[PDB]
Amino acid sequence: GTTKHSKLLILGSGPAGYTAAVYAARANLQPVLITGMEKGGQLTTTTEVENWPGDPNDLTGPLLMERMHEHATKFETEIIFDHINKVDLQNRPFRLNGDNGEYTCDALIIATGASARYLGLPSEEAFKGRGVSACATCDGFFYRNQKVAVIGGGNTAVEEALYLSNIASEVHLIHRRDGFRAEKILIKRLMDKVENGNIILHTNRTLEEVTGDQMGVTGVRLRDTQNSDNIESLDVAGLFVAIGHSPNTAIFEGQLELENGYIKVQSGIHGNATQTSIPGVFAAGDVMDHIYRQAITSAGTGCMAALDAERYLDGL
Amino acid sequence: GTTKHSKLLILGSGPAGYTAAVYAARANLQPVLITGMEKGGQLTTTTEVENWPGDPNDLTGPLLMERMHEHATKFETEIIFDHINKVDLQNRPFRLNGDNGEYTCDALIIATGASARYLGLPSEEAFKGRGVSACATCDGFFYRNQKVAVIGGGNTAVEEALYLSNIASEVHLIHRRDGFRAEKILIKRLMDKVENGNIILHTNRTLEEVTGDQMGVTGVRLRDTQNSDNIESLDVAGLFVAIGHSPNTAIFEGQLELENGYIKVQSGIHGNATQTSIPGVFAAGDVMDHIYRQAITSAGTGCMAALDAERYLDGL
Ligand SMILES: Cc1cc2nc3c(=O)[nH]c(=O)nc-3n(C[C@H](O)[C@H](O)[C@H](O)COP(=O)(O)OP(=O)(O)OC[C@H]3O[C@@H](n4cnc5c(N)ncnc54)[C@H](O)[C@@H]3O)c2cc1C
Ligand SMILES: Cc1cc2nc3c(=O)[nH]c(=O)nc-3n(C[C@H](O)[C@H](O)[C@H](O)COP(=O)(O)OP(=O)(O)OC[C@H]3O[C@@H](n4cnc5c(N)ncnc54)[C@H](O)[C@@H]3O)c2cc1C
Repeated sequence: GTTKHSKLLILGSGPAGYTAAVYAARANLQPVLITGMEKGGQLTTTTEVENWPGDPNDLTGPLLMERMHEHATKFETEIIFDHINKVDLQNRPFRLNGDNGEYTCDALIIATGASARYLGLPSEEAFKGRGVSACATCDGFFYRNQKVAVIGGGNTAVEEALYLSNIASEVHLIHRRDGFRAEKILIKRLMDKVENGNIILHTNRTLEEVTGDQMGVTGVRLRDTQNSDNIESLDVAGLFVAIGHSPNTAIFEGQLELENGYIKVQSGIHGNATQTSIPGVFAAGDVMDHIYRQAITSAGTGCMAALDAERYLDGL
Repeated sequence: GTTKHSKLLILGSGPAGYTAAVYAARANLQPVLITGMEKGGQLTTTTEVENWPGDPNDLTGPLLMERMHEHATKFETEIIFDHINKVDLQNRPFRLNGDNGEYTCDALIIATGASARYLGLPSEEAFKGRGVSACATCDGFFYRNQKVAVIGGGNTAVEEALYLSNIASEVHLIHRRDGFRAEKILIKRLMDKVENGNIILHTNRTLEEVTGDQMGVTGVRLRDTQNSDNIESLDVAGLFVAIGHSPNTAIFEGQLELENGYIKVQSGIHGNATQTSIPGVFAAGDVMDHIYRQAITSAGTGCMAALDAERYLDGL
């Protein structure tokens, strides 16, 4: 096997990885970026994007990522198609083992993301990008003054339902259990919106099917209750599956400090904000952010990571 | 006078103000944005921008800001051309006095920036955007393998000279004093680059003139020493005036916690990262960031501020 050394190595080809690559390349660091299996990241799984600032019309997730790829290669970023399966971050240089070889580096930017999970239903698969969504902040404004359904039982699902009730005419929260596995302040606000307004609760229901026409989702078929096969039918314009994200950090367990699988960074207002618990290793994007989860915040921390990496590499 | 109330008010029309406006508008908050005197912010004072991610070619600062304005107005952001001169943030709703009236709001996003200072020389005025720059991270890659001059004596100037020595063939640091008003770790690294390389020091010199041709800067004329009018002439491709920034926060003194004029935010990885010392008041952009100072990091915190504001306005 081969062993390639780089001063700076970037893991991930989503908005955080690519912005860190254009800032590192314009700092004359000659960055090497490893793409992972999902070349272009999570945005290649969506259709229209209208909250990337400065792109009012006609943008899709694939088109933004094609442009980001162009930007990085313009500044001669070395892009390798490989995926990392093992890491040693306790010796110098850091050693990373991929499928096509070994990589060592003096500084590392981890931008591996936190991918959305779906239900696995064929009717859900059918309507992705045309009515089924996994991000309410992203797509909730398309369903303004319309009926919407959210499915899930954790913190994310109550958060998405709560955000959506200020946009949609009504929100239908669907869950298998007879209660939510969410935060105290979230369930207080939820029950206030249930009693004095917008959110219709649907506990002890499971999602059987996503129905729709040629243009998209028009309904959702539910079933069960506490002992009976009741079956409900709901007229809805969009479904927001909110069952959780999977931070891509199993490879870092026992190496870096994690917080529910998310990489813990230093943060703060005094610099070196993207540094993880190991000096020389930095993180950017959704892998270190479980609150905002946007392409613009991922590009912002990607930039911070490249400048923190440059300052580290120069003894500051 | 008029007194207009808004649920959410945004101050500033730079990248942070406009991104907070598109995220607030797509959250159905109907944001009101007040532009300030400098409509479009600091980026309207520069020429080519090639580190806004996903825009590899043909972008200028004015064009990005024209597009951001379009994006905000597409989502019906109410834009007011006015400037705030007095503020009361200790009573509810917050009261802000402008030149064309009074404004009250339930949540406030401050995105007023930190403007760069120049020397005030007519020859410097002449070459702005074509050889004279105030941001080395921004424009340093255009002067790769070329000679460059930085003028200033504080932390910023030593930081800019240090960053530039990895790009430029040589860096000429110019200062009036016989020493730098900078950090301990910065001056150690500076003196290492002075002795073993790239940085040529020019203490007890002042800048008399910026010379150049039709395409841009080709030189710099210096004068003085400790008792003598020596006059040096330097062949250089770019001048980086690094004498400091002015956070636009005089209006907030005694109201919010400041740190060398920069608004202190909560930061962190657990949400509500842009909140200042007052609940309901948030900050984004260069006004709260003295480390990275980029349009992409300003747009990223603009987004965080709008989502923090939305969560605040909804009792979370
Ligand atoms: C349905 C949906 C719609 C969305 N719509 C929007 C929208 O309209 N606007 C918006 O702002 N945001 C949107 N988002 C959120 C946005 O997709 C994410 O915030 C953003 O993509 C995160 O960027 P990232 O670079 O952190 O990670 P990701 O884009 O997740 O990319 C992670 C990268 O890391 C690589 N990687 C993973 N593991 C390894 C490994 N072991 N070795 C090497 N590489 C590895 C992957 O292959 C991938 O390239 C949406 C998300 C979803 C799921
Ligand atoms: C010479 C130069 C070149 C640069 N080039 C680049 C580049 O290539 N790429 C890059 O990423 N970054 C670049 N930058 C940095 C970039 O300009 C800033 O990071 C960014 O503009 C900051 O955005 P902001 O929204 O925080 O504030 P600003 O853009 O500074 O805008 C502040 C806004 O607040 C308003 N305001 C101020 N006071 C008041 C008040 N009292 N009432 C109401 N409104 C008020 C102002 O009118 C203005 O609209 C450059 C900077 C300079 C100076």
